Amino acid sequence: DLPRPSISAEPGTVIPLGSHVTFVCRGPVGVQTFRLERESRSTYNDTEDVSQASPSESEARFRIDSVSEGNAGPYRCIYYKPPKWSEQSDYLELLVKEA
Repeated sequence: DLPRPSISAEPGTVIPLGSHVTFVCRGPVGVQTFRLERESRSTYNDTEDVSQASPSESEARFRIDSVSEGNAGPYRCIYYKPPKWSEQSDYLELLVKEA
């Protein structure tokens, strides 16, 4: 019923060691919480700092300032739009490029 959210990586999914990456989670209007799921160590980041790009969309961002090899692995977005949590987004595979 709730649309599956989308995940994007900026500047991309292949990232030099020490560089930043920003994950953008997008979903329907009215999302209360976006959660970035970091599969490799089973951790996550939550944010209520949600805003809209348009009337039918909302989004949130998660930045890793300095990527390390430990940041490689699958990432997904999931959102809370009461009453329920959404399905998980398709995964994005973060890969580290030593150079």
